[PDB]
Amino acid sequence: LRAEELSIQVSCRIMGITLVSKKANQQLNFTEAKEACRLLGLSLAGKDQVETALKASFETCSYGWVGDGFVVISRISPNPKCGKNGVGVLIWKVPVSRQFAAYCYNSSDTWTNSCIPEI
Ligand SMILES: *[C@@H]1O[C@H](CO)[C@@H](O)[C@H](O)[C@H]1NC(C)=O
Ligand SMILES: *[C@@H]1O[C@H](CO)[C@@H](O)[C@H](O)[C@H]1NC(C)=O
Ligand SMILES: *[C@@H]1O[C@H](CO)[C@@H](O)[C@H](O)[C@H]1NC(C)=O
Repeated sequence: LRAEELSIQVSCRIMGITLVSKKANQQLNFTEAKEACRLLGLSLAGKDQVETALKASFETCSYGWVGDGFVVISRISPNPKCGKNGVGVLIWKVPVSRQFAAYCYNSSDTWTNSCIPEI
């Protein structure tokens, strides 16, 4: 996996969280998801860290790997095409060979929204 084949799909990180995917037609298996975050200087987020981001209204319509070894989606408002209309951080247990996006975590972030200065 090469860094140049990655897409960063959240520029304003919410509680340290971004979503990373691959510019190509295949996405990231579990090993590749960890590598994608590592190449960016980030760790693969845990589900608990995505829940913390959801509390700050982080939302996606992509399943992505977390370090717990399954994929999650972060939902604020129900949509039938995103986590089967659920809200929450929803878990889908898939083979580690299955390709999805990756949730990466940036521990250096100290603001709730990295685009919004806070005291
Ligand atoms: C984070 O900040 C950006 C920049 O204003 C904004 O567009 C985005 O909606 C914010 N996200 C959240 C979850 O507050
Ligand atoms: C994940 O993909 C890589 C190719 O980048 C491959 O070497 C590895 O075996 C794959 N892992 C699984 C569990 O299939
Ligand atoms: C994490 O976010 C900070 C800003 O809070 C940024 O300066 C830094 O580059 C990010 N992490 C990495 C590995 O770049």
